[PDB]
Formats: sequence, structure tokens, C-alpha cells
Amino acid sequence: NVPHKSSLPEGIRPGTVLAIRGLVPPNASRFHVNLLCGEEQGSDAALHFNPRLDTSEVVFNSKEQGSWGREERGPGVPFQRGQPFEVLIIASDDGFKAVVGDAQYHHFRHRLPLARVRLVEVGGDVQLDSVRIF
Amino acid sequence: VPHKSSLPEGIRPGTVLAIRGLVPPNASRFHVNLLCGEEQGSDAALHFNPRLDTSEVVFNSKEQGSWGREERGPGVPFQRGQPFEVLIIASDDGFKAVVGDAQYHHFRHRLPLARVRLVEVGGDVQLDSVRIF
Ligand SMILES: OC[C@H]1O[C@@H](O[C@H]2[C@H](O)[C@@H](O)[C@@H](O)O[C@@H]2CO)[C@H](O)[C@@H](O)[C@H]1O
Ligand SMILES: OC[C@H]1O[C@@H](O[C@H]2[C@H](O)[C@@H](O)[C@@H](O)O[C@@H]2CO)[C@H](O)[C@@H](O)[C@H]1O
Repeated sequence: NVPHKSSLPEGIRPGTVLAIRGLVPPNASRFHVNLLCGEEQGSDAALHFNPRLDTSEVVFNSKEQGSWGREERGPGVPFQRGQPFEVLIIASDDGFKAVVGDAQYHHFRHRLPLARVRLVEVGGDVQLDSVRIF
Repeated sequence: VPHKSSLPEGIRPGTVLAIRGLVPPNASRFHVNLLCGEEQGSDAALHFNPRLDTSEVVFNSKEQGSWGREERGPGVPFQRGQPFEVLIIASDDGFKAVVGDAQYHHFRHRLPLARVRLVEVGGDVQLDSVRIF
């Protein structure tokens, strides 16, 4: 499927909202939403949001100097193979609120400063209808 | 039916008000208010007022019983008889209105955010959901 990759050249702020609408393919294994601090794929990640249909988990993490931080997991998997979805990733001063299906799903406290974010990447086993930054 | 719900801990940058519903075929106007309290005539940090009758969307505040100076969004992204989805997003700088998953208008803060303690949705509107994230 077609990944999304777009620049946020001045960072993000409390009140930035990433709105993603799409479809999980019926044979999906995993997909990801990354907020990265650079234009490279090994650059630091303020947020790695990784729904894993194969292992029935949604993992949250950060990455700094090529090392992953402590994983967090959301409660259950609010995605389903074959089904459309709406995700909001909402930046506050304290962290990211992941909203799925118009219900608060998980709160991930920041590890990296919002001002360092430079790139949003959405890829893997996912079909995207829209990716918007508000 | 109107929505009125309390925000016990207030709202902060990163608060999102998500409203989904339908503009009735005979609608005149509806409103979304971010209010400082449960009473009649409370200060309003934000009054978001789509006006089907006059083809405008008015934004304003209210302090000491007096409406402030109105701002107007670009066009009216609502239609009688049609469903809509609105996000009202609080930032450090103001409130961002998103309609139909498109950025619509930005209203810079006038009142301190920490005084907002109530959300009200009323007027000519049928609500499917009101959620605060
Ligand atoms: O932490 C995010 C990264 O996890 C990597 O996989 C982990 C896995 O979650 C864990 O349970 C254990 O098996 O170790 C693995 C490697 O640390 C993913 O490979 C990576 O893409 C991120 O999702
Ligand atoms: O500004 C929000 C309030 O406006 C009131 O309407 C005003 C009108 O927009 C203004 O031009 C004024 O001079 O006359 C009207 C009031 O008599 C609405 O009545 C009120 O509901 C708010 O929307």
C-alpha cells in the first residue's frame, strides 16, 4: 500500500492533532504511525505507534540514538482486519493521546520534546484514505 | 436535545471536542459554547455559531455579560439536512475549528483557558455524539 511521509519542519505543539482514516487490510500483519525527529528512517522517534494484528497488541515506543525505549501497550486491539478505522493522535504538553473509534485508547507520556519532531510517517499493512495535521 | 457537560478539571492545550450530528432541514442556527460556568450568562471563552439563516459562522467571546468583537469563518461548511463532524481543538494559542476533516478557522484565546469548565451544544442541531478527548 502507499505510505504517507510528510514534513513538520518546525516541530509540533500542544494542540497538534494527527488525524488518520483508513482500512486495515483483511490479511494485515502490522502497520505503524511514526513521529520522527529527522528525514532518515533510523532517526529518533518521538512516537512509534504500532498496531500488530498478528500478535494482537498495539505497541507504543520511542527511539533515541538507535535504541528503543520502554514499550507501552494499549488495552486490547481496537483495530480489525478488513475494517475501516479513524485514529487521532493528539499532542498535549504531557504526552500523546491516542484516540481510536472516537474513544480514548491510550496516553503515552512524552520522552522526546515536541519541538524536535520533523516528520510523520504512516506505513506498513494499511490502506490510507486521509492523513491530516491540524 | 442539547448537550451540556461539565469539565471538572478544565481543559488544556491538547483538548479536543469532537461533535458529530446532523443539521435539520429547517435549521436556522446552532452553537457550541465553551463556558466558564453552569449558570445563565456565564463568560464564554468560545462561542461557535454556525448560522444557516445568514450563511455565516460567527466566532466570539463573552465577558461580563457583553459579547466581544465577532470573527467570521470563511464560508459556511454546513448544509441543511446534511450530517457534519466538527473538531474544536484547544492549543496554547487558541481554538482551531475543523469541519469535515478540513481546517476551517482559528480563534485566538481571549479568556484564560483555565476558566473553561463547561461545554454546551444547542440550537437547531441533532447530535449523534459529543466527545471530549
Ligand atoms: O518497541 C518497538 C519496536 O519493537 C520491536 O519488536 C520487539 C518486540 O515488541 C518485543 O516484544 C520483543 O520481541 O523484542 C522486539 C525487538 O526489541 C519491533 O521490531 C520494532 O519494529 C518496534 O515495533
Ligand atoms: O456574537 C455572538 C452573538 O451575536 C448575537 O447576534 C447579534 C449580531 O451578530 C450582532 O450584529 C448584534 O449587533 O445584534 C445581534 C444581537 O441582537 C446573537 O443573538 C447571539 O446568539 C450570539 O450569537
